[PDB]
Amino acid sequence: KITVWTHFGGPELEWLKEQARTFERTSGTKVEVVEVPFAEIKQKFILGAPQGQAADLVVTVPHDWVGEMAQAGVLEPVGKYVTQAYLADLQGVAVEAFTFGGRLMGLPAFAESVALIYNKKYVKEPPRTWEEFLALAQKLTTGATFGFLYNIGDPYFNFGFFKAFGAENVFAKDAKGNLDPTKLLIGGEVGEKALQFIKDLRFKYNLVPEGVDYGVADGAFKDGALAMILNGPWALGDYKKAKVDFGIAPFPVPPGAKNPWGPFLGVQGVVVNAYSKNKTQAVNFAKTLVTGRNLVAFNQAGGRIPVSKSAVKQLEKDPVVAGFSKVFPLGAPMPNIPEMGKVWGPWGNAISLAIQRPDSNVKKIVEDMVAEIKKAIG
Ligand SMILES: OC[C@H]1O[C@H](O[C@H]2[C@H](O)[C@@H](O)[C@@H](O[C@H]3[C@H](O)[C@@H](O)[C@@H](O)O[C@@H]3CO)O[C@@H]2CO)[C@H](O)[C@@H](O)[C@@H]1O
Repeated sequence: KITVWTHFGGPELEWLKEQARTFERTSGTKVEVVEVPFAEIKQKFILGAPQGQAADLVVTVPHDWVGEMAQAGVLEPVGKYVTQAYLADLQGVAVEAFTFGGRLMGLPAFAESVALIYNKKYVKEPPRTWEEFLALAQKLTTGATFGFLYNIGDPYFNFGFFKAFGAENVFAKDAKGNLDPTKLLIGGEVGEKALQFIKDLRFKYNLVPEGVDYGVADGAFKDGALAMILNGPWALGDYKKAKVDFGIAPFPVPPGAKNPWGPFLGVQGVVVNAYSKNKTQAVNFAKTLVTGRNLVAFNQAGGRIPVSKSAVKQLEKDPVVAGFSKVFPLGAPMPNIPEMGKVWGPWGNAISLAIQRPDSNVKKIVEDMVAEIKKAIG
């Protein structure tokens, strides 16, 4: 028996359960699928793995976790178990996302980003500009209906606004090619302007009130009470299941931003526990999940985009794939370095402080954020 930790729900989870059943018949090895909230998995795995207390595999982890997990020694290197043919068919950025210390540390499976997802019952065609979006979102907001909602306190969801206002990524690239964790790009003027726009989404434009977290916004879109959400393809399974007719579009560039809006690109991949007492079967099962056919099936059940070149071309005309193909080129991959784990907390703390009150000193909040991150890295 091998165990799988997953953050999947809905149709995505049902796919994973089916593949687990199928592997028990084309294997004889029992697969237990264990649900774990996304925000709890990394700590559970890093701390539990070396104690014999973590699952045999995680389907899936985001690539920003790779450096920290690899340094904790908890990831099985997977390059020795895979062919060049398999590797050649993978998109370069997906390979790079799961490469650390010059080694492939998981099997890259799906690509994702946030985007403007609009319910076509309220919005027939995507707003062409910020001003058109703003006017629409305010119009469609009333007593029980919302024009626009999103996980406003979340640093990942807000990165696109940080990019618009001038952050290429989280960290500057140094000397020739490698990120320097000592040089943040999300503080200073960029950070102050991003945080003011995010404040304005509540206190000026009156779009996103107090209390709105992932579940509030996601719940609202599924229910059909919400015109527009900023969310990613992980949410599409439940939107397809609730029969919402959605479109995918880039988010408008915030007013005052010198650069276009562009989100983080995330790669989800399967990782094997370096302390698995059943690596052979764990590895074989992982490999079953990332065949072209299974990657396509997962997209159809939900919506995350295959990192298989082959599988992607196959879905070239799928609406979800075509939609995200116009969004991904605007974005930047998350860093996968260990230090990324230190940034999210103070970054998200800064945003929550900014949006808590109208009178929040954005200048000092950003200064303190930068100070807290420098301290956590050193
Ligand atoms: O907020 C900081 C956080 O940002 C990044 O996490 C994001 C994920 O990469 C992204 O996939 C998405 O996560 C959703 C799962 O895919 C979905 O299956 C389900 O579990 O809900 C998740 C959202 O609640 O969004 C998160 C951001 O919240 C980054 O990878 C993390 O390391 C970082 O901590």
